Amino acid sequence: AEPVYPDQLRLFSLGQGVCGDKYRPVNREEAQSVKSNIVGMMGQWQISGLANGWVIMGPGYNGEIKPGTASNTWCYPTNPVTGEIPTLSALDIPDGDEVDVQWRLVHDSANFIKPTSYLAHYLGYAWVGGNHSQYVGEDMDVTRDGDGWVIRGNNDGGCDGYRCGDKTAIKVSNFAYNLDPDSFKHGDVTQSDRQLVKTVVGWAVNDSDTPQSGYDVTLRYDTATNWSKTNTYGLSEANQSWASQNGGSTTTSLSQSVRPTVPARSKIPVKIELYKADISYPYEFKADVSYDLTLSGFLRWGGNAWYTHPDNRPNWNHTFVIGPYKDKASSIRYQWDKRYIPGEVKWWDWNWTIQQNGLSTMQNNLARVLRPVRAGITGDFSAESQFAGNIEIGAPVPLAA
Amino acid sequence: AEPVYPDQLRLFSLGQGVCGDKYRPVNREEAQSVKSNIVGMMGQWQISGLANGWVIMGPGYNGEIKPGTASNTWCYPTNPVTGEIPTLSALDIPDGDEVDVQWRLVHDSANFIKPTSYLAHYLGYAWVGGNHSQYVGEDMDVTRDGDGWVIRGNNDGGCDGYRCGDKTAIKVSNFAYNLDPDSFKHGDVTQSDRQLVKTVVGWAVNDSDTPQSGYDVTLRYDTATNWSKTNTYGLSEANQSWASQNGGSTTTSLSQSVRPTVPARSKIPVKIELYKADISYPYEFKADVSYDLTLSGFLRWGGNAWYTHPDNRPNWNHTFVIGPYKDKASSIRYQWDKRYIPGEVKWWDWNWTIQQNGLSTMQNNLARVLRPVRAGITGDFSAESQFAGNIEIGAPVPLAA
Amino acid sequence: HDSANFIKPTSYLAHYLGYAWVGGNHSQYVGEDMDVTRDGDGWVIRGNNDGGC
Amino acid sequence: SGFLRWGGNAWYTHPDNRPNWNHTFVIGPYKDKASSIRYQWDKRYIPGEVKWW
Repeated sequence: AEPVYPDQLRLFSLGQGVCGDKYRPVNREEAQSVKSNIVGMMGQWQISGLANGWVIMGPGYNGEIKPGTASNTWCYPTNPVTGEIPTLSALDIPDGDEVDVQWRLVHDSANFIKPTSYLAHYLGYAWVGGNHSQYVGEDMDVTRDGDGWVIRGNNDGGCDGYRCGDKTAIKVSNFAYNLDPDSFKHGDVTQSDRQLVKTVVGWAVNDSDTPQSGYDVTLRYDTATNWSKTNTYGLSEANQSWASQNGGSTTTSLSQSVRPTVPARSKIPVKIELYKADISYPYEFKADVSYDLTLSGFLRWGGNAWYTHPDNRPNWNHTFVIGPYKDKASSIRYQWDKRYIPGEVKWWDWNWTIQQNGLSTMQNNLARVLRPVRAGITGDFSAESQFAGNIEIGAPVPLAA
Repeated sequence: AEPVYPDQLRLFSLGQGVCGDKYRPVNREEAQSVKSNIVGMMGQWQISGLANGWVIMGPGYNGEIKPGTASNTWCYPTNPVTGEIPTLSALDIPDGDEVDVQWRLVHDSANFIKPTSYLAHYLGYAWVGGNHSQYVGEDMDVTRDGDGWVIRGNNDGGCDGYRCGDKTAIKVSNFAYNLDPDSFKHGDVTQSDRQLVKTVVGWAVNDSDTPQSGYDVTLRYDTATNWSKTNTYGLSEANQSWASQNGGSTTTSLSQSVRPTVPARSKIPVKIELYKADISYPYEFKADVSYDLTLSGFLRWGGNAWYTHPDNRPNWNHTFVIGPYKDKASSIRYQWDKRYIPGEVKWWDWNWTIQQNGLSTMQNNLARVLRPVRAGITGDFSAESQFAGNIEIGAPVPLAA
Repeated sequence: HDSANFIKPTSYLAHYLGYAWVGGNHSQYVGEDMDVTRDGDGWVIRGNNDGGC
Repeated sequence: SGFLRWGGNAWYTHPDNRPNWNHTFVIGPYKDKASSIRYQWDKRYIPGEVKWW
């Protein structure tokens, strides 16, 4: 048939048939996804009209579904629903230095840290918000590590509840750029040093009345490192012996050559040079910002969507990747595919979060979280001992044939 | 919102609202950068109107910021400011030999050593200036090391203060050239010696009535060095044994070949020669000069911008790179990005230097330091055992098909 | 866990060295306020870090 | 492990400001200067080799 979206199912006490206005009765096929999952909607001894001659039994009957009829029919509105996070409008970030850009994203209060922290609560974390008031995720404070940013409200003054302080945190990890091909300014290029590696100088002549083809000359330079690792076995601590090894190696190589075409009856001077040293460019370009999200412990007991929520009480850490990826558990949009169908979630019960916070609640907030970040990156580039060189074909000297 | 530039913040005793003419009240967002940093502008028990229902508490309250109102409102002029070092006008250096050029840069008194040494003082160094008078950085004297230049005023005659002599120094390190593509004269090329490596002589003929393609002949020469390094383990000082190795190697290679196209019905003589030995060119070209700056100890106690200025008293060495690079701490322009926003400076408190010397003071002097050096480099080039060779296609002999 | 001939000593070292420390339920410098926990490999001792202060 | 109160010094070129420290001591025969205690103790009193740690 066609998968059902759990929170659209409804139970009616209409005896048998259809319900509401468009709510068709649930079939034996759907029962596969209904199994287990739906039990949260009924009591131990609560049985219910699956339909088509079937009744769902509750926990007291070990969750079995048997033939027969009841008066509590489960029905489903037979209408398509928004099974995805709504249109990610857009985010306009002003141009600036890469880290300056990071700051503006990080500090965009209600449009950034707000809904993020709201999820933390919805998700199942405990101390979400600073020492100021009773609002979820409000008054978070921000600091920075050279390799990331940390959101964590002030830990001073007033403090109550179970465990004083021990606040949860939102950390900004790595990030990347959807370097939009429509724009990219490469700036001036230089080197910052010198070191001669090797050169070659020579020439070729055409002692004929016809133009010739290539006078190929190549200058090449290779580097390599090796990695050996051998284990051997003699007398168990003998004659028969073992030796085994894991490698291996890596190399780099740089060539460069001329393919000059001397004109009839002439001499051509040729030079190739190879150096090594530092290089630098400046950017600048516009791109969509990809954003990594890290959440720290600890969990709110009794309000966790994580499957293992039957027990324990605290430090559950996890990261997400905010962008167009399918890196399993890190993809929030991917996770919606587990709301319906499989028990193979490999993460958390999103249906639980729906019945706790409301579908539209999170539905909206998730868009606030996931929408694209459009920005212009200013700044530059530098690198250590890279390679550099040049090739030239000098002017012809009218003397040969 | 939009980062604030610390030294533009002002406190007014106007109760509540706005200040001056355009000074808007500071928001809760800005408070993140205000935190810690701003404390230097107030006393232990000094509290102040953050605004929007918030008050900043001083050191006596452990630096917390709480809800409420005061009469000391912090405001900000809501106008964009020159958050960078001003236009680097230009510097006209006359053409001369590379080292001759270095001399002119080094000895350009008021336009070079002056503002540099002024920074040394502003920066936080102690004995800045020679034994002559009471002026900062005046009467510095210059000497030279084959690999760099040293600025250091005479150490004789009059001398007082804490520690006699022990002057600070300004050293000129490496430098590089923005070889502007608009000009580059390659001069005459020669070798300074000979040594035959290997040659090959031969020929090819066309015994048909049609022109042929390539008669490829290649002469190749390779060199290589190896690097082995193995550690092994027997009886802990046994049967089971370990061996591990780090590599690796490097090679150089030089080819060269002919791709001659013999005309129908003929004979072509071919020769390829390979030699090794010294080579030389002369330049000459114009370029922008990149300049490395090294400062020696020792620090002026009580007047240091370096974060660790709460204690100790002397030898703090550090280098800068004067040019378009992002090599972290060595980039003065990059450093301005830490004046505002992060506590993650990884260097010195530039805001401290502003409140001590004046913004416009340093603002101007930094340009005097960082402006481009335009110059023409005269001189030449030499190198040891490089490779050299030649290729020739001799005149055709009318005899084949 | 004995701590009387171990921590009440050690904690004085900490304080004497000049480390920031208070005990959840005590105004004393001595490590009276604390208990023993573990990370399997070794052990950790901490003064509650509960209650207001 | 933790933060320095204000004054104090276990192995640092102090005075300092208000940061952490996080280092160890070896209570044993292992003669290793940076964590010896007894060595450190026996040395300062002789030349002032080290700072106020």
